[PDB]
Amino acid sequence: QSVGDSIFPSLGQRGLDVQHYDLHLTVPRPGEPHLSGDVTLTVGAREPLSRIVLDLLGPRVSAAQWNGQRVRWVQTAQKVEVTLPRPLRPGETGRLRLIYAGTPELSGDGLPIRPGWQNEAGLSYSLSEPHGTRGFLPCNDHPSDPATFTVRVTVPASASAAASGLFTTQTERNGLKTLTFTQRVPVPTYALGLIVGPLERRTAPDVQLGTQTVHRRDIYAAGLPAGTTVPEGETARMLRVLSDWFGPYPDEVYGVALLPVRQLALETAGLTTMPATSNRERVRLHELAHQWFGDQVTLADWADTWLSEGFATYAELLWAESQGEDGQAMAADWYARLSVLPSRPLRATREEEIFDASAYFRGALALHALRLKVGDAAFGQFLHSYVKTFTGRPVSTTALLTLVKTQLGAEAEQTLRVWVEGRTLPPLPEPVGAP
Ligand SMILES: N[C@@H](Cc1ccc(O)cc1)C(=O)O
Ligand code: NA
Ligand SMILES: [Zn+2]
Repeated sequence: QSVGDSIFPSLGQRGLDVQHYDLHLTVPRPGEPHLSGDVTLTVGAREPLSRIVLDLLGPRVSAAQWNGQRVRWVQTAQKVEVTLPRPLRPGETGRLRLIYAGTPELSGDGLPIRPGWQNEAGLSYSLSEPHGTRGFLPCNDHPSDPATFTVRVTVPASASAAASGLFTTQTERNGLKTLTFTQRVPVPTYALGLIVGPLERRTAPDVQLGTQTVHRRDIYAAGLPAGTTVPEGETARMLRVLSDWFGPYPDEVYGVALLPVRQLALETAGLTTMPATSNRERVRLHELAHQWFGDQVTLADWADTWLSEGFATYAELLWAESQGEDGQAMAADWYARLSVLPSRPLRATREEEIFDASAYFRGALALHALRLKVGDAAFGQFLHSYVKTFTGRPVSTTALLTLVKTQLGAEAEQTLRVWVEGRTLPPLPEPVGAP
């Protein structure tokens, strides 16, 4: 029935393939949680579905339509359940439209944050990893089912808005502004950035990555601390370093939305949600790395968060070396940090664990061990192939190990496996060197 996630066993619907969310969100008073929504989901299926079952937590649906037609629906617990006139079968699509309104609820965990629709200091914004997007959007709230997004945000004329995707039009009537954003590459629900309140959009010159053009804009909310910046030149340099390692940047634009709040940063798509207290070079790199690892390559199961966070963390070492710093010393710093902490196999079994130090640093050292085993050329080739292999296909730890085995051989697979499996922390991975 549900996606069957090992950590959050009730989220999502088995076999559902949401392909596009067309969301019109209306936020009457930014900074206060009440809101209203008009969303049309374009949905397909991997198995015959007699119902469409979406996650929703807080708001109440008041109307539903299927292909422009009246349809049976019920809202029960944390789900909206839509009974179809006939089964939705693979290869077909339909349009499910839902009208809803009310107060998004924050999930209260274990987790670093209470994810969902945040409200503070005149700002409302999504910070919804892992499973908070369902607070303000009826959705298949699981990273195994990424989708494209077109968002129209209606706000009072004194406010502005920013969502993931390129900004096109802003219209205004009766004291209300409506802004349209189009996210054209599919990302998990939690990677939908959406911020309303006092903010300004600021463009920077395009970045050229060979034949690929990446547009540049950052969001600056009002009231940022003195010195809250995106240093000139930095984002282009990080885009070059990381894309040279991972393959083409997956999106049409990149930037950060700087918020005067105190909170973790989140890799929302092409527009990282960046509270000022997290605004550091290494964090900016890390969140950009997640545009590949997490947003493009998405998780089959939340137990495997290390494939996002370990890879994003390892990107910080790749960045550090590109800036002339000693990568092995950084790996040693990761190890020293872990050597006084409990360790675990990389596949998490508890919600407490999915963003813990093992997911970030034990996962990063796993990739360090692999890299030192196969050499830098093979390792960079492997990362390119990894991103291509799990584009349009959610990744798992088993699938990674299979790819390493076939691409890099059984010895490379065993090197990664000792880091993946095993309750005790392995020794620090160190260069072979001459005999
Ligand atoms: N994904 C963030 C951490 C985070 C986790 C959950 C959140 O809701 C927000 C942020 C990172 O890259 O470290
Ligand atoms: Na999908
Ligand atoms: Zn991360």
